[PDB]
Amino acid sequence: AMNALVATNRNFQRASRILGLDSKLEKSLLIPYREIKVECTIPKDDGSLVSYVGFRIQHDNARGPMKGGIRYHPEVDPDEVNALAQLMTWKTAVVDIPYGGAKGGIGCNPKDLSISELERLTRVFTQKIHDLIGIHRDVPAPDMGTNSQTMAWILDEYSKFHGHSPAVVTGKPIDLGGSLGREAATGLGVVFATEALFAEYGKSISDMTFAIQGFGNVGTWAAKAIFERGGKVVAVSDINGAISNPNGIDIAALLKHKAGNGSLKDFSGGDAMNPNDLLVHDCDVLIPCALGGVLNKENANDVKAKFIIEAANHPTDPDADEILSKKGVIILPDVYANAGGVTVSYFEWVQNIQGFMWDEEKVNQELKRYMTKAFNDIKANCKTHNCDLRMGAFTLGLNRVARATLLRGWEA
Amino acid sequence: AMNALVATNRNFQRASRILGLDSKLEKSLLIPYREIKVECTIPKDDGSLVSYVGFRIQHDNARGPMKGGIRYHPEVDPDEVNALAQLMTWKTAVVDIPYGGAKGGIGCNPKDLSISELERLTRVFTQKIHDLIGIHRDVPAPDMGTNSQTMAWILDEYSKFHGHSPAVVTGKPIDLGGSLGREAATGLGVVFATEALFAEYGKSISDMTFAIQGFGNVGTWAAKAIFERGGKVVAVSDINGAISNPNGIDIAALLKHKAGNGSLKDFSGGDAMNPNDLLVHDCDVLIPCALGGVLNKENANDVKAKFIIEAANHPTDPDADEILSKKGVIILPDVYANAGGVTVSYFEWVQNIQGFMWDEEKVNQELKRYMTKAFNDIKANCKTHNCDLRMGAFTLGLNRVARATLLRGWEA
Amino acid sequence: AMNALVATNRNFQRASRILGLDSKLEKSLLIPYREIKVECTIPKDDGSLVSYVGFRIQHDNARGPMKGGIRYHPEVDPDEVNALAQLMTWKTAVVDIPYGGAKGGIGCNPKDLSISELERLTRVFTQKIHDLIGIHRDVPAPDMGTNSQTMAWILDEYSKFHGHSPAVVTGKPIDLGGSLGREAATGLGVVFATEALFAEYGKSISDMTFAIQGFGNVGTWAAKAIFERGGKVVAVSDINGAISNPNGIDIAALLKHKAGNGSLKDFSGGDAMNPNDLLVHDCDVLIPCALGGVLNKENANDVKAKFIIEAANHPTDPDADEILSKKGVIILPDVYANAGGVTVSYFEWVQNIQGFMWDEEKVNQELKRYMTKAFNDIKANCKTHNCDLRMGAFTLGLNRVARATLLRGWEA
Amino acid sequence: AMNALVATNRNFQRASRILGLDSKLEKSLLIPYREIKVECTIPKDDGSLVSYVGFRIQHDNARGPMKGGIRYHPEVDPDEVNALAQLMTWKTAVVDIPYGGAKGGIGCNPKDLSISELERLTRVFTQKIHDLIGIHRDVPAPDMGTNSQTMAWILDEYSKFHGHSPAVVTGKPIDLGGSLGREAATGLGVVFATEALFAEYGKSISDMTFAIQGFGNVGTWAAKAIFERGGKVVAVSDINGAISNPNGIDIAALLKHKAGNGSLKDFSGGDAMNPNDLLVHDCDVLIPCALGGVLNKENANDVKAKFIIEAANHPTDPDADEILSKKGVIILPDVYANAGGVTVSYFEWVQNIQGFMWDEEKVNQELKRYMTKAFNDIKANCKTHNCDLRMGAFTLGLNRVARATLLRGWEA
Ligand SMILES: NC(=O)c1ccc[n+]([C@@H]2O[C@H](COP(=O)([O-])OP(=O)(O)OC[C@H]3O[C@@H](n4cnc5c(N)ncnc54)[C@H](O)[C@@H]3O)[C@@H](O)[C@H]2O)c1
Ligand SMILES: NC(=O)c1ccc[n+]([C@@H]2O[C@H](COP(=O)([O-])OP(=O)(O)OC[C@H]3O[C@@H](n4cnc5c(N)ncnc54)[C@H](O)[C@@H]3O)[C@@H](O)[C@H]2O)c1
Ligand SMILES: NC(=O)c1ccc[n+]([C@@H]2O[C@H](COP(=O)([O-])OP(=O)(O)OC[C@H]3O[C@@H](n4cnc5c(N)ncnc54)[C@H](O)[C@@H]3O)[C@@H](O)[C@H]2O)c1
Ligand SMILES: NC(=O)c1ccc[n+]([C@@H]2O[C@H](COP(=O)([O-])OP(=O)(O)OC[C@H]3O[C@@H](n4cnc5c(N)ncnc54)[C@H](O)[C@@H]3O)[C@@H](O)[C@H]2O)c1
Ligand SMILES: N[C@](O)(CCC(=O)O)C(=O)O
Ligand SMILES: N[C@](O)(CCC(=O)O)C(=O)O
Ligand SMILES: N[C@](O)(CCC(=O)O)C(=O)O
Ligand SMILES: N[C@](O)(CCC(=O)O)C(=O)O
Ligand SMILES: [Ca+2]
Ligand SMILES: [Ca+2]
Ligand SMILES: [Ca+2]
Ligand SMILES: [Ca+2]
Ligand code: NA
Repeated sequence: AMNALVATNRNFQRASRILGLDSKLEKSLLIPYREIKVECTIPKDDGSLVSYVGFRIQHDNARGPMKGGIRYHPEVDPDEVNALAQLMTWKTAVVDIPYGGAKGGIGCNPKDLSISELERLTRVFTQKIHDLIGIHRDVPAPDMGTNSQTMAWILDEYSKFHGHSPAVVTGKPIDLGGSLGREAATGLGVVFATEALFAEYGKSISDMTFAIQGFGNVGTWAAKAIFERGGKVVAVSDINGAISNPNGIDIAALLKHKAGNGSLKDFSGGDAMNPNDLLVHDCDVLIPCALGGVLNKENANDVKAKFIIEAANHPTDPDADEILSKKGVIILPDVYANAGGVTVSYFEWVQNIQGFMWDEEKVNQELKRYMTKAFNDIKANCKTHNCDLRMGAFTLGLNRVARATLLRGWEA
Repeated sequence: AMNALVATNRNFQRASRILGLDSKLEKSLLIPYREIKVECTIPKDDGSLVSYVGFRIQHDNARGPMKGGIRYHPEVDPDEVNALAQLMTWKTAVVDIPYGGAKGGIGCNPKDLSISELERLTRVFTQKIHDLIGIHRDVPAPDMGTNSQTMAWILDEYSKFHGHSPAVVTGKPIDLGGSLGREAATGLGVVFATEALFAEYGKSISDMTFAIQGFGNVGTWAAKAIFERGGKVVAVSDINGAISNPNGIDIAALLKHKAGNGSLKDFSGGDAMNPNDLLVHDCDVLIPCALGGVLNKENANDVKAKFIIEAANHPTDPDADEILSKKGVIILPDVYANAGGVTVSYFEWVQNIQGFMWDEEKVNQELKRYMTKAFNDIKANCKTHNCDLRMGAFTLGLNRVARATLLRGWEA
Repeated sequence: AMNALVATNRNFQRASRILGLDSKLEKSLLIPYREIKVECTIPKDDGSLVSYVGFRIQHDNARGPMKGGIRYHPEVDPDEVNALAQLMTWKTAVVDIPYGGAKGGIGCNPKDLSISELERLTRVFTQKIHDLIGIHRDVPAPDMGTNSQTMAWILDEYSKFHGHSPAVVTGKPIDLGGSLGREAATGLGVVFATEALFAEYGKSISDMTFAIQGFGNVGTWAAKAIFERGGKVVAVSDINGAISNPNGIDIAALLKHKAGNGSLKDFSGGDAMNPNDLLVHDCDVLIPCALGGVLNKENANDVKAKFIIEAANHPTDPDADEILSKKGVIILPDVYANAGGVTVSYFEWVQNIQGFMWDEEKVNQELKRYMTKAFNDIKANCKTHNCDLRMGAFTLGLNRVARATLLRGWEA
Repeated sequence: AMNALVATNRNFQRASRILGLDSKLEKSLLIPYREIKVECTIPKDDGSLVSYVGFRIQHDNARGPMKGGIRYHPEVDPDEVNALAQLMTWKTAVVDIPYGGAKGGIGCNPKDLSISELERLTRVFTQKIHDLIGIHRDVPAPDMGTNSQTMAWILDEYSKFHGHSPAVVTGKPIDLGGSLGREAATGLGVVFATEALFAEYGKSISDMTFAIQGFGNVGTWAAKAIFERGGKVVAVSDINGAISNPNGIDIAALLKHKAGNGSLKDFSGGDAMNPNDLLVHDCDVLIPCALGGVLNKENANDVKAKFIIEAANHPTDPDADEILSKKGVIILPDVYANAGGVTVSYFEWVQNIQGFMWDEEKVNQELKRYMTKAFNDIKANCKTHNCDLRMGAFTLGLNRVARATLLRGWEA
């Protein structure tokens, strides 16, 4: 793959030149507000020590408290967390929620840690960054390798230092102040975004076949919402294998099978498939829901889809963007399509601060309102600048951050 | 009387066994988070010193900031405040408001103190606990022997240490950020709770006679709400005496007489009664609205009511529960029936942190909604466990607190 | 044994009557500033939970930050910690160090917990009281069942909440800011106190035989300091056994045996004896160095010593005091004789605050100066009030605290 | 040449291996406590923006508040700051002052910036890190490109956020709480260290010729102190040129020349010299006083000196260590030889806490005592481990840091 931060900076530079941003402002907007790397050392269950480095990149807070998840994944590194944090700054601005961008992570493999070890690691990480995050400062959330239980531990340990602070972290369990709809939000939002795009062509999800890479929090709920809107999901992969069915996979049955600890390749309602063949599978629509950088100069020519919906963060690098453009492929960008998560996190934060929770229908209605407005704004920018969808979104968010930055000023 | 904490712990033990709680979880849930006892010394108006001991027992905060009133009464002691604080943990969970449980108090008799002395004592108590309470930590309120003027002093003294903090205490005067409906909330909620129970029997308040022990914040508004629904209030007592009328007392006239500094025994619309005969008075419904432990093994066999509505905290001890069960008496438990006060306190707190107030119709509609949902949940819980109303409520709240506790976890 | 707080309060009342304190002042001085009880729950090494109640009693801060140790012992309870905290208030005032009194503890048996469990318990206790202690607020230290390693964990955990705070706790390891001389300070000060007393009779430590109950931090260093000054230590006990030698035990050899995990009853340089006979052993001087209340009305009549030096806190109850007085026994009281520990803790705190350390010769020279001045002040007070040594010291401390209290005043 | 952090980590691994440190302890000690990178953007005098990245690497605080300077230099980058911060941890431990290690910097070139721009940049950097530093947390100081005026601005800006905090930074101007002797301290300590080393051969500074690379705060005061001890300084260089005199340079005259804005090349008391030939000059003693890594695999074979005194931080990489060892060259390591600056910074910090300032002789005599004891400790370590001087110092410091770390423990 191309370096994640090289890739994201190329997109940033391209969006800057479209806006004609002042080069000094551009440099400021590139540099993160604050990068934090902390030692995270815990005792394992047997008493022996293990040490990790935890990252929290606080990229920009011009538009509000910083926002973005925490990734537990062995390939977490500073370039990846910096790219993801920068993308959070643009994404929060695309959907126009009052947040800036941050991201955190620990280079561990959760499969290799017991649940008590994962809890200790999460608490120690929180101890090491508690003074640098906060309800109006920087509010984490899940990402790959973390979930609502992880967020419970963050809330619990943070609150020892600062009092009960439900709004310090989102994606919480419902019974600890979480929001109805947040578990499903990213996948649902991907489908709202996809519906909005397809309507421009006079088409619907039910007209299309879909291939999905990754089957975790994003991939499961995306697949479910696609299936319920009549889409034909013809292939699904995850880290362990994959399953295909040209007639469409019964996603309801597939999810039930997964919840029983079944593996994709063993699902009886399709054919086991090599997961290394997922991205080049025949389909109308490809939805990467796992790692970034997976569409690159080596495989972009072999993509068969006419639409790519970026549910994962930065699945497509700029070399692939160019190849896929010349192939006639249309790419709905991450900073729009996957923003349902952070948008419903904003609603969770609002409910916590207000001391009163919303029903799930109100959460999703507001989510759809935000995704609809953002798409209309992206459309208008694409027309103004005669640019592609990625740049329509990137320039929309970049300009909103630039405006707030310029209003705040530069004197000491 | 039975020791209050022995009594309340016996009920906790019984509810824990119905739920099959793990014994180590049970032990943690019994132990208070933090017990605080502080010297409170003031100059009296003549300059001489008096020293009191103030309490704030913080029992459990798994479900949110702790909540519970402050009692000024001569029998305030550690066991009583611990029992009350534990009941707040279950009560907040029964009505499903995002609070844990706490309680405070001072062993004094307010009638013996001037209004300037009460103010000094209140401000000194606040000075001694300010660092332990807070909007998102522990939020007091009135109880026996305190009122909205007490809360105004707490607010005012607390705000010297932390800035304007209206949400630090509830039961405030309207002109200092209090909620419409809060003064009447506990007594009105008692009547909503009672109507909900009686509907299960195809009966209304207007079918019944009522005897009420105590005639302060809870007893007055309960009596008023009963009277306005056609209930016959045939006996009322307070510390100083009692009055009866088997035809029903004109509660509007009784309240006017009280407001004029009249004594119950002197009311011309009834007959003076020995207050010691109140609990055993001939009535359909007995509502204790004063001290706890007043129904016990020595008088329970003499109760004539078929319903007991626990407006007071813990008026019936476990020995009396058994005796009254064998008499066919139905007891609507404190942790449900009197939760209207803490419920509207939640609404007050919400109005304060949100910086915007509600009208009284909204307050009371939501109070009714919360009291109805809780009763319906208690009923279902009774069916699930084939248990009495007390255990239906106690297990409902205990289970919710256990669920939050287990999510939060145990590592340091 | 008499209740520890009943015993200590009887002494307080006796001293108050000697001074003629105003009854309202007296009542205020008795009541603790703040009593704290906190849940302390940890996972054991096998993951199962254990729950303890931790105590910090903050008795009085009129003269400065509160000071006193943390006891891990199965008989720790509120009465014991209240008595100990009150004694620290008088003791700090007897030696005229600028501290008030406090004490903490957990009712546990350290021998039944692994070293990792003891660390987690210590860290959780610190998390539960961190907001209540502080360099200028309340500074803990060791007591029975805790040591410098315990203090290292308190320092380390506290510093996560408040930054590096070496002066928040004393008795630290040298490599974490501890003071030279602090490990030996209580036993050495016992010897300085004893030498001051014996000079009044024209006697030396080398003239006397000694029996010592307890052989931990206080007993080992006391025995060593006596041995090195030619005193004959004829009996030593601990919780598992006892050893005697009428010619004097070779304490250097006894300590080496202890350091090799030997038991007292097995030491080859004496005869085994029943530890239940230690306090009635023939000797000139009896030094209790373990639990309180061990000299009581059931054994005081059989004591054979002419001098009792109270190294332990409150080893002699007031019934035993009277019996022993009538036997001609002279008792050098705890609040003077064992104050070397807290005095060198003061020096440790000063060194930490000043940022540089003293050598051991300077520590011990200053310790001797403090113990000499205190004894001279005690003698003077005994002459003024024609009272015994205990009351001379107790009234000296109580009067100093009363002075500071009256200067601070009582208005809000 | 070699990467600064690769180099320093090789030395750490070598010292770890000598000590036999467990791999899990070794890994923890390598990882910094906290790495911080912050945007520092200011308006230039003409109003146009410039943006820099500022660093504060907090490597280890086991032994106390972290300590280390701030470098303004165009080659400042994360690897350099990390290496320097790690060296501060070992250095502080070598001289046995109660500090851990940190370092900061900004990748600017001060010659580019006006004095008002340098002030704004320093103040903005302070605004960005004030929450990270503090009297008992992390105390900065000068380094390359900064001076006492830089420290005045840090103090002034920091104090807006936290009140007057003289001890938050050392190297301050004398008129704002600085210490006499601090300006000259690093160079004077270099000479104390050198005198101690040469005494092991029965030789003195006055027996040797010297070449000095760098002529700033370290190089000028090192040159002056060597000159005043009869040393023959035959060559001196800085960034702009160099000067040699085989008969010895009149350093007093050279320092007046420099104070007159003269360049080394113009000095009439010498012959101008290519500065690229400084390190290979014909001398007995080479003293690097500028950048790190200047002695490497490319030029170590060409060094003619028989002694290298490391005044600069990490002037010699491990490839050159091996080459020079083979040529019989003795290298006195940075973590010992240049520790006079941080030692007198410790004295400055103590004076600020004490509230009174020492005379210069007291400072320098105490500095000499610290440098003499450290050298004796190093020699003992070399003998114990049969290792070179660098490892004698590195293991002495590393062991002290390990010991404090192990005392503190690992549970959360
Ligand atoms: N969770 C959110 O709220 C959210 C929001 C927006 C975007 N995202 C992005 O969506 C992506 C997925 O996050 P998630 O929350 O679903 O993570 P998750 O940990 O819940 O699941 C990740 C899934 O990807 C699979 N996967 C991992 N490596 C793979 C590989 N090499 N090939 C195929 N499958 C692989 C895993 O097996 C699993 O099915 C990430 O890029 C994340 O940053 C997440
Ligand atoms: N106020 C609230 O919001 C609230 C909420 C829930 C439950 N409660 C409980 O309701 C009960 C009453 O509290 P309140 O707020 O009305 O107190 P209050 O001080 O306003 O009134 C107390 C009343 O009880 C009477 N009383 C006291 N001792 C009595 C005795 N021995 N016999 C008869 N009457 C006696 C007093 O004379 C007075 O009429 C208490 O158990 C309290 O904990 C109060
Ligand atoms: N450590 C201090 O600085 C300090 C200061 C002043 C006073 N004190 C008091 O000194 C006494 C001893 O404290 P320590 O620090 O030496 O404790 P420690 O835990 O170091 O040692 C306690 C000793 O007492 C023995 N002991 C326990 N129960 C016993 C029993 N039933 N019979 C005989 N011996 C028994 C133990 O076996 C052990 O030898 C306590 O009263 C303590 O409060 C301690
Ligand atoms: N200042 C202190 O207290 C202190 C303490 C210990 C060690 N050090 C180390 O000493 C070294 C010098 O620091 P300083 O305070 O003297 O810095 P400074 O900014 O005062 O002076 C640096 C000097 O080095 C010269 N120089 C720069 N680049 C050069 C090059 N390529 N070749 C030759 N000369 C060059 C400059 O011209 C100037 O003479 C650094 O490694 C620093 O980390 C400084
Ligand atoms: N996974 C996310 O970080 C979610 C962030 C949030 O909910 O705050 C994302 O990539 O958007
Ligand atoms: N009196 C109460 O404590 C009410 C508490 C509140 O309103 O917060 C009660 O007993 O419920
Ligand atoms: N063990 C002590 O509490 C010592 C207290 C201290 O050193 O601060 C005591 O009993 O004096
Ligand atoms: N220049 C230094 O950082 C000294 C810092 C200090 O004086 O604290 C160094 O490299 O030692
Ligand atoms: Ca920026
Ligand atoms: Ca508990
Ligand atoms: Ca008191
Ligand atoms: Ca480390
Ligand atoms: Na274990």
